Amino acid sequence: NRPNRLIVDEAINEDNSVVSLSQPKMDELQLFRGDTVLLKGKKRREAVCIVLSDDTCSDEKIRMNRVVRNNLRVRLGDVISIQPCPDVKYGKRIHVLPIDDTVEGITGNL
Amino acid sequence: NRPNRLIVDEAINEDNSVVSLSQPKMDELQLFRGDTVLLKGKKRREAVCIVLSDDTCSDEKIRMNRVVRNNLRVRLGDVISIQPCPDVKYGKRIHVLPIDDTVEGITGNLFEVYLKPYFLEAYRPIRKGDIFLVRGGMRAVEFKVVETDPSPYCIVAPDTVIHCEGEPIKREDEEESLNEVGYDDIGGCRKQLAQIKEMVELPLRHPALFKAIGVKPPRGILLYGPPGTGKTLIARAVANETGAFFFLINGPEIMSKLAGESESNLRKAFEEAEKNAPAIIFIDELDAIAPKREKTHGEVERRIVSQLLTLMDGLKQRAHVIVMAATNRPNSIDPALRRFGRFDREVDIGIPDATGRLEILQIHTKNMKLADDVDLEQVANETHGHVGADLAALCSEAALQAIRKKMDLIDLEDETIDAEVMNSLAVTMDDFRWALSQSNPSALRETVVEVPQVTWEDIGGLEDVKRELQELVQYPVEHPDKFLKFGMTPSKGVLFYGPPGCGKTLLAKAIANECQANFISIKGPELLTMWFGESEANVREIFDKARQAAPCVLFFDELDSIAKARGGNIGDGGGAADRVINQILTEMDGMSTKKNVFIIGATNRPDIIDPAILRPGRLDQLIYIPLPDEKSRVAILKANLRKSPVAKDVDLEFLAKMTNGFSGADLTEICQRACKLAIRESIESEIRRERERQTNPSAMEVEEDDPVPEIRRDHFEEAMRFARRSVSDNDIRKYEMFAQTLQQSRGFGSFRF
Amino acid sequence: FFLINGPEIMSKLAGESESNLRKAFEEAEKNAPAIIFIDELDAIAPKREKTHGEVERRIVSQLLTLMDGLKQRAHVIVMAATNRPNSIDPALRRFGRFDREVDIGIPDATGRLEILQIHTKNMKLADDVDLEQVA
Repeated sequence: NRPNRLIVDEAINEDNSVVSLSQPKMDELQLFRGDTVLLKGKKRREAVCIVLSDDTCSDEKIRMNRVVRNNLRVRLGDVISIQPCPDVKYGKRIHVLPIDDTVEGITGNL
Repeated sequence: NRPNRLIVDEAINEDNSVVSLSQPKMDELQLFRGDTVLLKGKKRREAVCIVLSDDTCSDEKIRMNRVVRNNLRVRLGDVISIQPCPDVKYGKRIHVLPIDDTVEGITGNLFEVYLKPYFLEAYRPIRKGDIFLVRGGMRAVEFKVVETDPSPYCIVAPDTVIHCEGEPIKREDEEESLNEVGYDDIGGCRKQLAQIKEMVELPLRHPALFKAIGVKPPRGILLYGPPGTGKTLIARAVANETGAFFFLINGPEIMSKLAGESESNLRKAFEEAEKNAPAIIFIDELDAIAPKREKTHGEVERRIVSQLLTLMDGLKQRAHVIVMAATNRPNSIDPALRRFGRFDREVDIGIPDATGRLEILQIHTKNMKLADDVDLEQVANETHGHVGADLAALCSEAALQAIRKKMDLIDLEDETIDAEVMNSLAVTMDDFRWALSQSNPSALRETVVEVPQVTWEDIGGLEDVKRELQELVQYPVEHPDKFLKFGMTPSKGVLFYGPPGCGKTLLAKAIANECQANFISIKGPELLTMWFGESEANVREIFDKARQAAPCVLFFDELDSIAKARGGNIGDGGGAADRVINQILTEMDGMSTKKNVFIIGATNRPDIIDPAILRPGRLDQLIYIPLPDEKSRVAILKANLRKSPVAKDVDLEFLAKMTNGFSGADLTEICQRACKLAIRESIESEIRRERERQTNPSAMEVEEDDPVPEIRRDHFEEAMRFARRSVSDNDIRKYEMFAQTLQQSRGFGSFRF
Repeated sequence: FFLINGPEIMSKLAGESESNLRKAFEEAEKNAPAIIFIDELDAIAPKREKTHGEVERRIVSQLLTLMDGLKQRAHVIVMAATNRPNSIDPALRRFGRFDREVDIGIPDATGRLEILQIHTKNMKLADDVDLEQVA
C-alpha cells in the first residue's frame, strides 16, 4: 500500500451504532445481505456484523464505528487493503460458551 | 565385486519401479500369482515386483531407472533375485501405522482409504522413493516414514485393520535421512570412512577376515582432525553410514567437581550404549580432556585416566562398538599421546583432501543454495585461504547474509511468492563475497598479501627478484615433474640484505602477493627473555605453521642482529645468544618436514650476519638486496601515486629529476607527506567547512579537483625540505662493496671442457 | 495453535526437565507451534552460570542442541535476558544468533517519554506534569 500513514477521524454519521456499509464493499466485492465488510484484527481476530445496507440510496463515506473500532482494535488511519491472508480457518459446528463472569455475582440463577 | 563393469543404460520399462531382468533372470524368478514375487534387494528390500524380463528379446542392461536408484537404495549392477520376503514378518498383532501424508491429500480418513488396499493386497509399491501407483482416490496412501510399521506384507487380513499409532508421523524420517551425513561430505576423508567401515564390515561379513586373520577391529584411534575441524560432521557421517548410537562426549562436559562423578557417569554411559546397540562413542575434546596425570598433579585427572584405561580399554567392552576419540587437534600431544592405549591401534584410513574446502563449499551451494551467480572461481579462491567445516559455515553465513540483503531489498511480497527472488536466488559472487567478508573474520583477509593487489606494484622494479621468486614457486607448482626429472629440491629462503626498510617489508608483501598462503613475520625483539626458552617456542611455532599452511615467508627482523655469527660474547647474554643461534640453526636444519616454507631474514648489516647461516642450505639463497635506484625510485613513486591520486600539475619527470636517486623509503615518505598535504588542502576539508552551508553549502559552487590536483612542485619541495632522505651513503656503500667483493672472490671461471 | 506442551508435571524434573525441553525442541521442528516464552528460563536453565558441577553445563549443552536441533518454525527462545548475562544459554552460541546481534535501542529520552506517556494514559500524573523534565 501507500508508504505514508494517516489517522482516521470519527465517523461521518452522528450515530455510533449506525455503521453504514460502504458502497465499495458491495461493488468491488459481492457483499450479500447476510454479510458485511469483514474487519481484520490482531492475533487472528475477525468480526462481521449482519446489517442491511442500501448502496443505491446513499454512499456515506463515514469512518468506523466506536464499538466496531473497539471490538476490532483497528488502528487509527490504517491502510485498509485486501492482501493474501493464509491464517484463516473454518468450521461446521461450535459450542457458544457463555461468559463465566456474568454467571457469578448475579442473584439467583444467572 | 565382478570385474566386468555393469552398463548403466536406460531401463527397458519407462516406469522406475518396473525394470527388465537380465538373461540369467528371465526364467530364474518363478512367476506365482498367489505368492507375491519379493525380489531380494538392498536394505532388507522385499518388493513385490513383476518378473517382466526383456531377456527373451535381447540382453537387457542391468541398470536402474532415474528414480529406481533412489528408491531401492541399491547400486547399479547389484544382483537382485526372487527370494523370501524378509521385510514381511507375520506376527500376532502386525498392523501398519498411518502417516499424515497417508491421511493428507486422500479422500476421507486414512484408515478408510487404506482398508481398500489393506484388505487383501495393497496393489501399490510400499517403498521409499519408488513409483507407488495407487488406483483410485487420486492420492498416495502410504507412510511418509522410513518404512511400514509392522511389515511390508504382514499377517493382516481384511478383518485386521491397520491399527495406526497415536499420531500420524510424516516427513520426519525422510528429513533425518536426508540430514544423515553422507560419507562423501568430506573430500579425501571419505577414504578414511571407507577404511574404518570396511574394517568393521569385512571382519563381520568375513569372520575369516577377523578371527582366522587373527586381527580384531580396533577399539579406537585419535581423530586426525585439527581444532574446530567439524569433527561433529565426522561423527554424523559415521552414524549415517554405520548405523550406531552416536555418543558425543565433550571433554569439558567430563569435568566435574565430585571426584569420580564424571568418571562414573562416563562409565554408565558407556555401559548403557553397549547394552543399547553396536553404538559409536564420540569422545569430544578428548585431547584436552586429560593431562595423562603426568604433567598435572590432579588426582581427579589421575582418576579420569584410570577410568579411561578401564572403560576405553575394556575386555571386549566394544560389542561391535566404536570408541571414536575426537581429538582436539590431529597433532596435539595430548594425554593419549602419553598413554597410547586408547589408540592402541590406529586404522590405516585415507585422510582428507585439499580442494575439499572447495568441494565442501560446492556441496553446500548444491545442498539447497540457488546462488547461481556465485562464481565457482571465487569459491576456489576463497577455499585456497579457508578451513574445513568452518569455511562451510562461513559460506552458509555468506549465503544467508546475501539472501537477507536481497530479501530485505524486496518487500514482504505477501500477496504472491516472487519466484525469481525466491527460486534461483542467485547470490552474486560479489554479493556472496561481500556477505562473507562481513561475516567471516577479517583478520586473515588482509594478512595474506596475496589478497593485496600489489604484484611488486608498491615497489616498481626487482624484476629479476620477482622472476626468481615466481620460478621458485612455480617449480613445484607448474612443473614439479620437471623438478623430479632433474631431481632438485627447492631452496629454503632468501637473505635480502640491502638498505634497511627500503621495501624489504614491501618485498615480503610482494612475495606473498605472488604466493597464495600467508607468511611469517618475525622480529629479533621476540627472541629475548629472562629465562632462555623463547627460541624453542618460536621455532616450534614456525615449524607447526609451516607444517600447517603452505610456505610462510619467515620474515625475520633483526635476523643478522640476533645471530651475529655467534662470536662468543661475555656474560649470560653471550651464552644465551650462542644457544639461540644453535637453536635457530637446528630449526633451519635437521630432519625437517621438507614442507612448503620460505625464509626472509632482515639484515641491514651483511657483516653482522651469521657465518653458519651463510653456508648454502643454512640460508640457501643468500641474495643480498640492493639499494633503490633513481629510475626505480621514479617507477615506485609513479606506481604509488597511481594507486590513489591523479595529478597533472605535479610532473612525474620533474619529481624524478628532483629525487636524484633519493631513498625508496624516503620516496614513500615524501609520497605520504604530499598525500596528507593534499588531503588537508582538500576543498571538502577546506572550502565546504569554510562556507559550512551558511549562504552556500560549500565555499565554492563546484567541487575542486582530486586532492593531488594541484599539489604542485611547491608542496612536494616543502615536504622534501622537511624530509630527511639522509641514508648513510658511505656506510651502505661500504656494506654493499664488501658483499660484492666477497661474491667476486667467491666466483670462478667457466671451466668448460 | 496445536502442540500445547508436554506433560512436565513432576515438580522436580531432574533429567525430565532436559527430556521435555528436547521434546519441545524436536516437536516444533516439524510443527507450527507458537514461540511460547520459557517461564523461569534462567532458573530452569542455569546455562553454565549457576554451578561448576553438571546442571549448568548440561543446561548450556541442551540450549546448544535445541538451537542446533530446531527448525525455523517456532523458535521458542528467550531474548535479551534469556539466561544470566554473565553466562547466557548456548542458544546464541549454537545456530540462530551465532552470526547476528540484536539491534537494541539505548536508554534515551525517547523511552522515558514513552513510559511517561503510558503512565499519563494509565493515571493522571499532574495537571502540568513536565514530562520533558522527567525524560
